[PDB]
Amino acid sequence: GIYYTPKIIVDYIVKKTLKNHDIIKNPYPRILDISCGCGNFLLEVYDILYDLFEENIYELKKKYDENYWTVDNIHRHILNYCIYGADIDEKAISILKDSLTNKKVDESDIKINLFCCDSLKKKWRYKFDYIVGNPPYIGHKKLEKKYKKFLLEKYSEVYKDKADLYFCFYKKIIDILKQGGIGSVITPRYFLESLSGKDLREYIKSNVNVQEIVDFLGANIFKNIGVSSCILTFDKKKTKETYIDVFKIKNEDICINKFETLEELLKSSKFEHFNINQRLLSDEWILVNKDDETFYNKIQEKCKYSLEDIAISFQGIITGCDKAFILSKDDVKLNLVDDKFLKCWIKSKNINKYIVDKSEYRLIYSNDIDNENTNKRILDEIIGLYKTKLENRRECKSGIRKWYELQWGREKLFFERKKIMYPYKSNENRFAIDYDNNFSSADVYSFFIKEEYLDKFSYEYLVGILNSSVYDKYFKITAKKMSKNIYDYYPNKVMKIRIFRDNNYEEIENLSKQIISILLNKSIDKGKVEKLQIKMDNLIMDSLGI
DNA sequence: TTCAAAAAGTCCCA
DNA sequence: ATGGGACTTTTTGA
Ligand SMILES: OC[C@H]1O[C@@H](n2cnc3c(N[C@@H]4CCc5ccccc54)ncnc32)[C@H](O)[C@@H]1O
Ligand SMILES: [K+]
Ligand SMILES: [K+]
Repeated sequence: GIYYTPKIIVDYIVKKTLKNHDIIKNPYPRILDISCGCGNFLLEVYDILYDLFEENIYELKKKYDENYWTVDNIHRHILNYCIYGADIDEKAISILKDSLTNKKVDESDIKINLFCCDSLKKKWRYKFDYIVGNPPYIGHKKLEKKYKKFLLEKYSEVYKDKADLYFCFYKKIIDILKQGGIGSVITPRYFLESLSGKDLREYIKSNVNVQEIVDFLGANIFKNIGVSSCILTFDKKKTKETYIDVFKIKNEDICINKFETLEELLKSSKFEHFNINQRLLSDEWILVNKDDETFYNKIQEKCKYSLEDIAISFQGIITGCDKAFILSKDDVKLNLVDDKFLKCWIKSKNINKYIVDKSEYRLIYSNDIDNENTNKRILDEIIGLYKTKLENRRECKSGIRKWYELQWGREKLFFERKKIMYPYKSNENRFAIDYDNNFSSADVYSFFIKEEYLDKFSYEYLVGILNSSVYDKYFKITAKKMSKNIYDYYPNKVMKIRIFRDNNYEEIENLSKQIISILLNKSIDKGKVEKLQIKMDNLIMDSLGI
């Protein structure tokens, strides 16, 4: 339940909020960690504060109560007035209390402002100058359902649907940050692009000035943790310019301890820096350099259609228990299943550019099983081996589905037709024409072209441009970066891809057909495909004027 | 009735 | 062991 932030990042975040604090003008800064754990951030805040007071102790002594400002009194003053922390874990607070106490070697006891509580429910009696830390990340599946009711009712401005718990910590931190205060936190990066984070992005943009965003993309910041990180620094200062510094990593393979400090890494060639006008952020935050922005805007202005305009999108089958319904095509159990019940089944790894690998699995479309007495053998010997787990699906407990039915079987006729399929998570654009009525789970998305757009766009033309290097770069500008070399390819962004028709349509389509013809050969010469792709990329770059 | 989003991913190996 | 790569289920709110 407790996660250790790397020391190099903790030091950076504390320095970010405190390095320019005028301790002479305000010797009572309130610094808060809203989920402080064992005190990774707060113990470093202590050290930074102690040097700050000690370096200026005589100036404080002269300006203020000279009996109060002595070096021997710095420890007590820091704990009474400056350091605040809250965490749900009682043991961690106890350890942090000891660590703060042991900063100096009984006299009258010193009150330490540490609270064991739910920070999202605490009645905070005052605002804070500086707020730092690493909040909990809990998504919609791992969050207890009784708690979501409170979040949906009290944090509705940032928390709906598939939002994350750390959205609410952003809201709490902002709300209790003083005027002129500064906050700096490390959270997942996904809210920067995700559909769920739209409301949170709106809340940040209109309530604070975002000073800086450090985007680590798919780098592994937390050892043995499958998460992708970013650092946000923001303030409530009266400013006029409100430009954001964006530091975006260039190589996801770096080990974070390259230098003694993080700011050395940010200035190095391992990162790129650029500025974004906060006032120009739409509901989407497009955080790219001027070359990429110029590139993105050209494509948007040139393309008159989007995929959503011309296509019908849908998510794949969700059986609710794949082991009950999915069998290898050579499994002897399939002799028990009438072939009218069997569908070809593919995984995301089966989707290549332009074409799908031949399927090795079969789906039992159990929705078409009329009743339990007529296909008893299928139920008793195949599906019923998982009857307990099948019965625990939500729609079976409510009686909407029979225990042997697919949870979300969708419409068969959507799959049993010519269509385009693509993996839900990939390192690159992989859009394939499906000729074989393939079904799939939710790791593969599909679409088909609307009837009224068939005479403007063909499937062969679409996989041509969509698989091109231009469109690979174009999609990744705004795509959701998930983990190292993985982007989400979900309809909420894939269907926003814009497309064009011009004089190059026929040659692009013809090149795509040549590629498809070679790829479907037995003795395929993969080499010529790459040359045809290079030729097609040139046509597309000519078409879009890049 | 029934859509689609969600990585403190998950699991394996050298 | 740890770090790094291949690959991706079904729960869930709306
Ligand atoms: O993971 C980083 C650190 O965050 C701490 N942490 C976790 N959840 C909280 C929290 N409220 C949450 C909101 C949802 C909920 C439900 C039940 C109980 C608590 C809470 N408030 C303060 N600290 C909290 C952990 O202990 C860890 O050291
Ligand atoms: K004085
Ligand atoms: K990562």
